[PDB]
Amino acid sequence: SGPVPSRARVYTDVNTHRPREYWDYESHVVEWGNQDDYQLVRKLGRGKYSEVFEAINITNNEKVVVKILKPVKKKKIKREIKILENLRGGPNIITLADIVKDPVSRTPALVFEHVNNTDFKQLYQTLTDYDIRFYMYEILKALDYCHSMGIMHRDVKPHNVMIDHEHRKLRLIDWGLAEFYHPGQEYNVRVASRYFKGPELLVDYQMYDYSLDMWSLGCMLASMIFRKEPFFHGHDNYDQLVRIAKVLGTEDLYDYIDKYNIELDPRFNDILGRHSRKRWERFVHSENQHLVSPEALDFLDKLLRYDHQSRLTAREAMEHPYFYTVVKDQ
Ligand SMILES: Cc1cnc(Cl)c2c1[nH]c1ccc3cc(O)ccc3c12
Repeated sequence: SGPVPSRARVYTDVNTHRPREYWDYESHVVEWGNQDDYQLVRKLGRGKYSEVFEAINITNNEKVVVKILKPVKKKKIKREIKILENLRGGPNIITLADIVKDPVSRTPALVFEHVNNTDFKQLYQTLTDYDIRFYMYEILKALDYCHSMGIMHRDVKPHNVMIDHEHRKLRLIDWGLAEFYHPGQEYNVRVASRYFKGPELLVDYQMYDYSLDMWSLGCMLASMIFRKEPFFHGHDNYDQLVRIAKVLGTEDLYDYIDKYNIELDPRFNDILGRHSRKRWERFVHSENQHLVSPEALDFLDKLLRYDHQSRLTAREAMEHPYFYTVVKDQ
């Protein structure tokens, strides 16, 4: 057999000890609420699998968000519902408030708590150094919680982090790509958005884990402190790896793939080239230098590693000196 196997270094056996029904989402029996409780007000967006609306709950008069599914890959339906139910109440995880049958589409409609957020292209230009540290800690709370519950998000991106800046409140949304981690399981590499895909995805390595989410958060951090959106700006999936290699170097890339006995797609032969690892100071200039510190760079350096096993875990990340200046609640 070809590729060397891999395991999460934390929360490894979390699912294997749980009752079968916790992770066996296929068997879950959906509890339906009352569709007439809700009234659609404004369409907020169309995803790949769904349509999203601001609504209002008529029974309590409170604002709500309704995601109406478009079932073509029907398995993801029971998977997402079970994941949000398992995670409900956790820190900075969006609350699934109800599940109703939509009379028009005839499909499930997830009803979430309302969060009033601002556009990230507008918001990621405003964040002071202090505020980057604050919100990063808040994200980590969300990620450690779901990782501890045996769940990987697999789509961390600025779009999926809803932020109420006036109230300094944060929520991690869109659990449509989320999955239960089972040691030794082979996963689909076709997940996450292009700029936020970890090296494991890009080299076709299927036995990945929670550490996928940490590469992603790494990409977000780099874009914030350096003011460069996105940080790794690929034309496509292949060039995306080339973009990573121009920063982290090709020798460490070859070391990664060699450790796991993986073969790069031969398409890379004529496009990858030879690149040294860059020092993080090369991305610093007079416009972003107020967002950068020794601690910020060390922290970043420990998130953005090729080897998914060498990345900081969420809990270790919360232990980093980067977070010392941040006041905790309470
Ligand atoms: C594409 C997509 C998928 N899933 C969710 Cl929950 C959302 C989404 N877009 C939005 C936009 C605003 C939202 C506000 C919420 O309070 C909760 C979820 C969303 C969502």
